[PDB]
Amino acid sequence: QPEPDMITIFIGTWNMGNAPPPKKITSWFLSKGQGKTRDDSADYIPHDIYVIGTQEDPLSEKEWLEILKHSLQEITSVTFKTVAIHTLWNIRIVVLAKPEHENRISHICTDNVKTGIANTLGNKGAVGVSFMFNGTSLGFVNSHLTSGSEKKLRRNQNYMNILRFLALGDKKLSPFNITHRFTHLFWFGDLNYRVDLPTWEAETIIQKIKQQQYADLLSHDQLLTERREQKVFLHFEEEEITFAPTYRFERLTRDKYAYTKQKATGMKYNLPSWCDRVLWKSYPLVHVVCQSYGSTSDIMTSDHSPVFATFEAGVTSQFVSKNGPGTVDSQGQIEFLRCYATLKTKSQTKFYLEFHSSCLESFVKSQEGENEEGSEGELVVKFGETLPKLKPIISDPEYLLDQHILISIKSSDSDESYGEGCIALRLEATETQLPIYTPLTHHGELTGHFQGEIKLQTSQ
Ligand SMILES: c1ccc(NC[C@@H]2CCNC2)nc1
Repeated sequence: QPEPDMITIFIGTWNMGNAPPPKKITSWFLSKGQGKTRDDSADYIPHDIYVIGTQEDPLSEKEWLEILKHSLQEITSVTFKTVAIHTLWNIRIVVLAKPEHENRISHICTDNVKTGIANTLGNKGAVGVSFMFNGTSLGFVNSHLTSGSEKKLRRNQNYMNILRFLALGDKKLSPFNITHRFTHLFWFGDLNYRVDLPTWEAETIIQKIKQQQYADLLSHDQLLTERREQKVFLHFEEEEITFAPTYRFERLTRDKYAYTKQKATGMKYNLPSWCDRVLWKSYPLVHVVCQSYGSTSDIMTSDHSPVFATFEAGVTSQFVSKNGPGTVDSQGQIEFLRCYATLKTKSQTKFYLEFHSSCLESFVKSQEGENEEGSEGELVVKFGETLPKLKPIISDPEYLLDQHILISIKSSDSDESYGEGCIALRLEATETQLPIYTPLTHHGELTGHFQGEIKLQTSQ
């Protein structure tokens, strides 16, 4: 049986509003309702991996696992295997996979982050799961961020705390947060960003939703506007939204948005909003295609509607040669020419690089670069032709061209990363000098750039 080069992944996010689900939730897993929906001809085809994120989930892990597995069984006639389940308070993630994948999945990690201090520590945060699927790392984060139209800055702070402190993936990648540890990272949940229009406009907003005219509402969606201004989710993607706002509904119908201030809302308005979202970030030049993004219309136990997203995701096989793993393939090398880092830091320390990749036996430390002053104020750290020659474990170009190099630029004084980025080895040519580029981030904020040239030698 050949190993796959593609898999399909289902992502669901549902704020269940502390209520048990209805008896049938199959529309969710079938990507049926409003938005970008899945073709009827695919209904019997199982996804490879189903990742279910809930918020305000009132069920025990056992109760929810039984509903999920039963649902998938009814749709597909496949008994899914549980990869992982992790719950923080009422925030939960479930990962289910087809039984044929059981021995393709390894290195399963789970973690949680609690957001806020004192007052604000008590029910918001994130859960996550990572694992390897053959040669591909996959990470999944379900977050329930701070509620309320006037707390977008809190939400952005919650996001930064989650991507700093959630401990998933390979712990040897010590300079790197979850935004660099995975071939494919999916981040979803009740992100709680709102449509930021005046309260008085509530009935007008409802009118626009009934006409399926979302453009003037999405232009005021706080997640899109905060993303635009590089305040949150830098370098993440989201598929175009073509479904009605998923919050806040009257229960047991979808005919009514419940937006008016009530004692039960802390006297806050809940204008109709896209609270419930799926975003992703994949390494450069890896195949990832969103094939559905929408909301269900027939699941009405909560004041939110479930959201679905599905993806085609490129995967690679575990590689064994006569040489690596356990030695170098002398036929392989990665050389960096004319490289320099441009940093936003005001500090004056020396910097060195670390190169991390699963194509190396272990990470590689460079010599210190030479600091110069940029024309517009900046620190430029020059490496020239001084960077070490990297010695991959396998030289086969069908392996090596699928790999990536993670780069950290570190202070010599503190050994603290000032910036992290990623370079694809999916080059237009081998044995040829070609431009390379990555932005550098730290704690998910832009801190600079790394650019230069690469020269990759493979066995071909
Ligand atoms: C908010 C922020 C950005 C954005 N598109 C630009 C990205 C550039 C790389 N892919 C899309 N859209 C909304």
